[PDB]
Amino acid sequence: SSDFLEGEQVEYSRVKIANRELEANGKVGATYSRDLLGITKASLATESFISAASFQETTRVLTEAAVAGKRDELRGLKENVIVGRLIPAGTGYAYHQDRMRRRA
DNA sequence: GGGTATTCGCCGCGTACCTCTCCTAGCCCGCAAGTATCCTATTCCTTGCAGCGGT
Repeated sequence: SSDFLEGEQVEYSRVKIANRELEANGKVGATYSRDLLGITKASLATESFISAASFQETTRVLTEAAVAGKRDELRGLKENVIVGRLIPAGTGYAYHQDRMRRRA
C-alpha cells in the first residue's frame, strides 16, 4: 500500500518511517532488502548534494543533481560549515533544537 | 535477441610551512638620427646690345 516503485533504491530512513506510520492505519507496508555499498559510493548517494559535491568528482554529482532538480536542506555537519552557521553537533545543538521547534 | 567476455575511458591518488625565479610572438609603422647630394657663392676668359661723343 506504499507509493514506491518496484525497483527504486530509497533511503532506509524514509521507507522505515513510511511503513511504521502507515501500519498505524489499515495499510500494508512495503518490503525492503538492505544493501551494502563501499564508502566511496555511499557518500555520493546522499540526499544532501552539497556534501557530495564537496567530496570527489563534483562534475558528475552536480550535473545529475541539476537535471533532477534536487533541493538541499542543510542538516549535515559539513554544509552548515560551508554556509557558515552553527553546527548541529556540539554546543550549537541547543540552538538548532530551538530553531526547529520555532519554525515548525 | 541474449548471456557472456573484452576493451575503453574516466576517476582518484597527505597536511602545513619556508626560499628562489619567471609571466606571449611577431609584424609594422611612425620616427629620430645620420648622411650624400644639390644648389649657392667667389675668381678668370670671350660675346651681344644699348648709350653716346663727334662730326
